[PDB]
Amino acid sequence: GPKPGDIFEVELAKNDNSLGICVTGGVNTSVRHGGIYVKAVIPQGAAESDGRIHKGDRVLAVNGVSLEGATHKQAVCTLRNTGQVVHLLLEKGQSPT
Ligand SMILES: *CC(=O)Nc1ccc(/N=N/c2ccc(NC(=O)C*)c(S(=O)(=O)O)c2)cc1S(=O)(=O)O
Repeated sequence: GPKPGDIFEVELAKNDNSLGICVTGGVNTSVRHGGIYVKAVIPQGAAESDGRIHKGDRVLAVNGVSLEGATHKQAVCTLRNTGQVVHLLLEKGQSPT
């Protein structure tokens, strides 16, 4: 799989055009790599069931848009204003940085 600090792309179906995942960080605030960290993944959802996502990993860009520096609210707004499948780069947030 992707190594710690390795950038990987994943495609996830937003599932019934609505997702409702959660995040934290963004504005380079307290969280280690300043990124959006996946604060919570709902179970039974696309993110969980597809397994391209887990808590602790961080989102880099959403649909191309460099999301780093974007706020935690803007993070999810950006995940909303996607198409059917969400293309978004993650970086492993396992890395104790
Ligand atoms: C999921 C969780 O634990 N916390 C959470 C979830 C969602 C939000 N804010 N969502 C949101 C969605 C859309 C927009 N604007 C658009 O036009 C796309 C906004 S904004 O306008 O406020 O940027 C926000 C917040 C939170 S929080 O953890 O309570 O911040």
